[PDB]
Amino acid sequence: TGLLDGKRILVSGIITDSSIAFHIARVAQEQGAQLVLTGFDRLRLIQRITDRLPAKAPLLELDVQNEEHLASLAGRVTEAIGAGNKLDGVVHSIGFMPQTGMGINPFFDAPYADVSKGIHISAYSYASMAKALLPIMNPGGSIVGMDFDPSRAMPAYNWMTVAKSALESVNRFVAREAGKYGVRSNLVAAGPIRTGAQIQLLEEGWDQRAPIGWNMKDATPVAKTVCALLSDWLPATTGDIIYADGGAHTQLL
Amino acid sequence: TGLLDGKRILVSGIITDSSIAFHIARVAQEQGAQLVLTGFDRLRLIQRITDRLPAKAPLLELDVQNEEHLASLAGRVTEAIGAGNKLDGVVHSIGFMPQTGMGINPFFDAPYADVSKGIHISAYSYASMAKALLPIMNPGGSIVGMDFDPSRAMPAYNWMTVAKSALESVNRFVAREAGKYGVRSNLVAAGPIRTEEGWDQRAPIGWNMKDATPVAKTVCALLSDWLPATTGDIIYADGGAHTQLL
Amino acid sequence: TGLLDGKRILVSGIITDSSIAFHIARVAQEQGAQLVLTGFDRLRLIQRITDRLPAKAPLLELDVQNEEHLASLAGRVTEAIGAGNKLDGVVHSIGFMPQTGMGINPFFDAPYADVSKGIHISAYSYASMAKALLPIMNPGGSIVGMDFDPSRAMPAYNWMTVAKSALESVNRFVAREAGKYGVRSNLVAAGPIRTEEGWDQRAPIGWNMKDATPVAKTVCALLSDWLPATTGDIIYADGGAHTQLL
Amino acid sequence: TGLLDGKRILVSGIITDSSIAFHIARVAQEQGAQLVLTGFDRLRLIQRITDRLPAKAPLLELDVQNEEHLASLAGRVTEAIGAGNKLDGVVHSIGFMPQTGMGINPFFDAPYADVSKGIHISAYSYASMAKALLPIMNPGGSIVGMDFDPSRAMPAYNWMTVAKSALESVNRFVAREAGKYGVRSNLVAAGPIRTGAQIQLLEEGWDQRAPIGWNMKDATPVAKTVCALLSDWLPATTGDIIYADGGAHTQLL
Ligand SMILES: NC(=O)c1ccc[n+]([C@@H]2O[C@H](COP(=O)([O-])OP(=O)(O)OC[C@H]3O[C@@H](n4cnc5c(N)ncnc54)[C@H](O)[C@@H]3O)[C@@H](O)[C@H]2O)c1
Ligand SMILES: NC(=O)c1ccc[n+]([C@@H]2O[C@H](COP(=O)([O-])OP(=O)(O)OC[C@H]3O[C@@H](n4cnc5c(N)ncnc54)[C@H](O)[C@@H]3O)[C@@H](O)[C@H]2O)c1
Ligand SMILES: NC(=O)c1ccc[n+]([C@@H]2O[C@H](COP(=O)([O-])OP(=O)(O)OC[C@H]3O[C@@H](n4cnc5c(N)ncnc54)[C@H](O)[C@@H]3O)[C@@H](O)[C@H]2O)c1
Ligand SMILES: NC(=O)c1ccc[n+]([C@@H]2O[C@H](COP(=O)([O-])OP(=O)(O)OC[C@H]3O[C@@H](n4cnc5c(N)ncnc54)[C@H](O)[C@@H]3O)[C@@H](O)[C@H]2O)c1
Ligand SMILES: Oc1cc(Cl)ccc1Oc1ccc(Cl)cc1Cl
Ligand SMILES: Oc1cc(Cl)ccc1Oc1ccc(Cl)cc1Cl
Ligand SMILES: Oc1cc(Cl)ccc1Oc1ccc(Cl)cc1Cl
Ligand SMILES: Oc1cc(Cl)ccc1Oc1ccc(Cl)cc1Cl
Repeated sequence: TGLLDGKRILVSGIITDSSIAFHIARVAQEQGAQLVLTGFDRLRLIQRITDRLPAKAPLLELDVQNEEHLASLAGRVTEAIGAGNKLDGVVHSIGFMPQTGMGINPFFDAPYADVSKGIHISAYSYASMAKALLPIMNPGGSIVGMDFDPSRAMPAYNWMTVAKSALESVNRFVAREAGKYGVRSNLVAAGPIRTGAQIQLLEEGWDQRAPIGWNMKDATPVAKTVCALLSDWLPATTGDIIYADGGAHTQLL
Repeated sequence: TGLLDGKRILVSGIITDSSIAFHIARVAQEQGAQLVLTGFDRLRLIQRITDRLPAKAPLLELDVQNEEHLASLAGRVTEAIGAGNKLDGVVHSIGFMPQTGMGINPFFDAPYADVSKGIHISAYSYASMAKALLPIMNPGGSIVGMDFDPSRAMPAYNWMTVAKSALESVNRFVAREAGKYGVRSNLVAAGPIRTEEGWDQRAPIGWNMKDATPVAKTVCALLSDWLPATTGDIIYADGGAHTQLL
Repeated sequence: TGLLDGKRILVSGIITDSSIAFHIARVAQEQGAQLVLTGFDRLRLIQRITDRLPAKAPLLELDVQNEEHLASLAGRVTEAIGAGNKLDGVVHSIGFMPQTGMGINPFFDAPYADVSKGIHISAYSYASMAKALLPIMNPGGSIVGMDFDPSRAMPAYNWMTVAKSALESVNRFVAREAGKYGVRSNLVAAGPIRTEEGWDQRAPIGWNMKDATPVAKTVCALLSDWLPATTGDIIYADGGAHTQLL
Repeated sequence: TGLLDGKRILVSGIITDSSIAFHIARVAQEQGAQLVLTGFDRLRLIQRITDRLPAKAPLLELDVQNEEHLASLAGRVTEAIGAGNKLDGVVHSIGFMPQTGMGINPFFDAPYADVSKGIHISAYSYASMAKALLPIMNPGGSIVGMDFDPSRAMPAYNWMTVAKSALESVNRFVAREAGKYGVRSNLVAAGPIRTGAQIQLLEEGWDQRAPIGWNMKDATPVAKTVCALLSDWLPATTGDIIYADGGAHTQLL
């Protein structure tokens, strides 16, 4: 028997097989979880991608900017898992920031519409997804979104850092809401995962700072962590952040 | 001599004489600073308010959602303080969240359009004001914005809390940029001011919500040369409350 | 199959069946783990308590102030689980502060001798237990100690709070060392357990002080292979309370 | 007129002219502060050291392990500043950890008696000094101790890191006590100050991470910060930590 046996879990954020949500999905199904999956735009592609998953799973469309997608999302899931059934888990692995706000572009050159669009997608959508889905979730359930420690500024990450700080603050509020349904809300703050010279420097220090090391080619440790929060072995943790970063954020040098 | 003697400081955010920015300006002027002041919509009203300060100061219009007010800010400021002169301090004391994402409204019912507008005015504008004014600031200078500790979730504050968390993240990126200019960037996270009961109890030294002067003082401390090694950071002017659980 | 199936786990700190360590052990045994258990002074009494667990387990004496109990611990553990075998988990659920530095006594009136003894038993022993048992642990293993969030000051807890702050600092240094062994080291910061009212109110999911099982579960989660990328860290088993201000 | 005019301030922790407390003393006197100074053992040396200070100041003996020194400390200060006078400021710049617990020695090889002695001197003494001195302090007053950010483990620092975490937790409690007298208690978390290859790496990254840079040969920025807290321009901050580290702790890379 597996970690997530009989639990019905919605996973968003699969675009390729390198996506963190592919591995979360992969590992959740390995542990006996019944998935519903959502995707944004390139649906034809992600049909073939999610076929490379261990088990079959209905695939729905969900642009988190789209207001019709959100209002219909409860009924579409319910149809997909069968009326009378409910979700025990929800995975948010969605994030986007335009290259105007992340990377080489100077922090001060990002226009607000672009920053606004990235904050919409990477932080606010955690609330509106929880809002869509909370009415069709069982007590004991668990919502989990993906994070990248924003405690300190770093190069490149720029406005995506700022989006992740907003996400964290959003997580604490969603938990207030989720808790009235007896449902937990947490973030997994992951280390860098391989989905210019400066960026190599960060990733390098990550493995060096990590007391147990950090392999950027391996997404499984993060998938596992998420399934831990989706399981029942972490039942008194909510509003919170769990770090799957090799322990790097706990070490200065 | 005064704490800010001979320093030129931009003070944004006066709308009333209850405004934190008003007391900051008042104290900065009490301590010898030369101010330039900015105002949003009600210019005539705050002209009447800004006439209540100890000393006179130029009043520029600044709506931080307005791209033309931003790209022209440097030039307008220069004209006020005189060419060749640069600012030594900038006060961001601007916030706004529509009532749809702050108050009695449930946290899930705030439209993005409204939360995006609040985050624009409360967070992103700390960066775009720095962007504008950094070219016209002196080495050793200081940019300070107003904060309310968002490390934990709380009733009512809702998406403004989310705004403040973003500001804190922005402040750390603004100090990256500011440092290229020899300039500092810090936040004062202040207790609740009457522009709560738990706040005063928790505060080891106590907390008066009817007094903004202790907060104004902490801002001025940051605008001076007595905290020259702190940037990207947050000074808590809160009676100590956030250091205490109960 | 069980969560800890086939894993050998040291559980320290049982003195009663109200002890957090008792429920941890009970749950680890419910989930298929093989235990070795340690006890301080009252060995016969906890023999009687440890007979109340689902499955039987060897009971070693361990006073962490005793240097001879430490240097002999590895050898004694090996003898219990059989040579060639190594532990996969270690539970530090030991704390003590004399009443002179925890309770009604004022914070300034605790002698150092008493605070030093409490910090010895509550903090430094997390390191010396790791020091002892690291040589006899398998790669992929996990060391977990018990914590109570000390990030803010609070009445009564006093110098035990200071102990817990030191533990947290020690845990981060223990994970440095543990990592050389492919082993993890983390703290569970738990809510108040009946071995407060504010705690349940703040907890978004609620907090039952009469139930230690949700905390025991979180410990077991850390002893398993489902959090393999977390070390030097703190998991809060507190109903979410510490994420909420009011 | 200066920052600290008419304020009577006790400064501990001068052993040489490179000490952070020499500069705190130096800068406090420059700003019109009336000092009382304490020292540990080598009193003859620190008499000549403190002569190189701008202004004269009574010099008392204070071993913070010594229980007689502490119980007599209020009366000795009072004699030194004149009966009826009181202290407006107190500076704790004391720290020690034996080399068994700090540097090359493996973390696990430090014996508790040594760690216990370093924790006594670097953390517990902040309480017992506040205890000695609080009865002879004016409302509006300020106690300030020296800190080195312990949020994360780093090499070398080892058990001194642990001592500083204890200090921080102690600061939050002293503020509870100090507040009944209307006196603030804060820490200045300073960057590294020049008072093997690995240690050079830390100091280097400090200046690199510091958005405004960090000069390890210059103690004045830290002295200034302390005088800020000793002044009246930070009157609603207590139980707290101020970082004079160039902004380095706010930056990952
Ligand atoms: N990649 C890393 O190093 C790592 C580390 C920490 C955190 N994270 C976070 O994990 C999450 C997924 O990361 P990833 O590396 O797997 O990225 P990915 O590019 O593989 O996946 C991101 C997903 O966001 C989806 N998306 C974008 N806009 C959307 C919209 N408008 N509506 C619905 N979906 C939308 C995309 O379709 C995509 O599947 C992100 O939130 C990311 O910030 C990743
Ligand atoms: N009052 C409190 O308890 C408290 C506590 C902590 C932090 N703060 C912060 O202090 C700052 C000022 O708050 P205050 O209490 O003086 O409130 P206030 O209402 O008096 O000031 C807010 C100011 O922001 C200005 N503003 C709004 N939209 C603007 C725009 N688009 N462009 C330019 N200016 C705009 C307003 O005109 C006003 O002067 C804010 O950042 C607020 O978040 C307040
Ligand atoms: N009860 C709570 O609300 C709570 C909350 C958070 C954290 N904790 C932590 O959980 C851990 C265990 O607490 P508990 O509530 O089960 O209390 P408990 O009194 O049942 O357990 C404390 C244990 O420490 C042992 N101990 C004391 N001195 C020792 C020594 N010198 N050598 C070896 N063992 C020694 C005792 O024998 C006892 O079994 C402690 O670390 C405590 O700080 C407790
Ligand atoms: N040096 C740095 O890079 C730096 C950075 C951060 C924090 N700090 C802290 O600042 C403080 C002073 O540091 P420094 O670099 O000036 O060191 P320093 O060696 O020059 O001064 C340390 C002082 O502690 C005193 N002392 C030791 N044991 C004592 C005792 N038993 N009783 C009374 N006094 C005793 C010594 O006499 C000495 O004057 C320390 O707490 C240190 O940890 C220093
Ligand atoms: O958060 C992240 C952190 C890292 Cl180190 C790498 C990738 C991350 O995730 C993203 C960043 C930007 C955009 Cl547009 C989309 C995604 Cl999915
Ligand atoms: O941050 C704040 C904290 C508190 Cl206790 C009270 C008011 C605050 O600030 C605001 C809240 C909403 C809007 Cl529309 C404008 C401002 Cl200035
Ligand atoms: O950490 C704790 C937190 C709480 Cl709410 C209650 C008890 C705790 O733990 C202790 C306190 C004092 C002693 Cl002598 C022994 C232990 Cl185990
Ligand atoms: O805290 C410190 C931090 C740094 Cl980077 C350098 C020195 C420090 O201070 C000390 C460390 C050990 C001992 Cl025995 C005495 C003192 Cl004064």
